[PDB]
Amino acid sequence: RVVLDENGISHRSRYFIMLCDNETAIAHAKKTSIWAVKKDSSKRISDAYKKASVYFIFVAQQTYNALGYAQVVSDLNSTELPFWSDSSHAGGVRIKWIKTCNLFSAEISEIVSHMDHGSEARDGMEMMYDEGSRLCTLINYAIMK
Repeated sequence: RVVLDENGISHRSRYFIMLCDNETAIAHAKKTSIWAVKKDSSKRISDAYKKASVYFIFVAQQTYNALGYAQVVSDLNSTELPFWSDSSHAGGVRIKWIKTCNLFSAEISEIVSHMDHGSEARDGMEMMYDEGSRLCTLINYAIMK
């Protein structure tokens, strides 16, 4: 159906988690459709942009609240960083919001708790295709209730 690589990652659709820890960054992302990418995870995300459709799934760090998801629609850019970015960031990306929300789902939370091969998710991790598609479905289902 969807053909995966040896990592359980899709060739076409690739999903990274963004663990957000202040309301001011996420609110600004939601108005201006920009996000900043950590140097830590920047090489892998930038290479994913060049080969596949890339998606960021936004979750609150303290609570694991679903904040939404978006498609990344521009490559890494050091000049176009949002105001909240410190030196932990490589550059900005333009995004295209698909869903925005602010809510807690236990199913969503469970996936985020186990995302790092059974451990809690690390900011800017790539996840498996199955986790990505499941999280996007759960957000949609949660919003429509």
